Amino acid sequence: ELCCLVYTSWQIPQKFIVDYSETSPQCPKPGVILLTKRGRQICADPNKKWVQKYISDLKL
Amino acid sequence: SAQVGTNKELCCLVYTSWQIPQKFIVDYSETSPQCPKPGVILLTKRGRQICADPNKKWVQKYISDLKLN
Repeated sequence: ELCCLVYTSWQIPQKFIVDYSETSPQCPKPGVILLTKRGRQICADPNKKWVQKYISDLKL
Repeated sequence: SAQVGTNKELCCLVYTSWQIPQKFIVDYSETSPQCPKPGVILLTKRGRQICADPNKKWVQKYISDLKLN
């Protein structure tokens, strides 16, 4: 059910991101949800290199 | 609004089940064109949201009464 419609243009500083979630493949759009230290859940574009770079390291 | 850019924040997934008393609504806003179903977000004075179906007569009436004054 949970999906992204608008992606953030804010390249959230990596150390302000505590985790991320991927959205269902049934969503019309692909999306990852970034969770910030302030507890916001912010949709971001997985086709964006900066988002991909954060995910690659956030896994470590 | 913990959520930013998601359907749950930009769409009406479930309308109010009942007609709201008119005194509560002072404004409204549109939902995303990407939403699977129609919806308008009605706004209370406290800045709080109630999702509603634009196809309802009372919804159109409420909005019209606000705009025409």
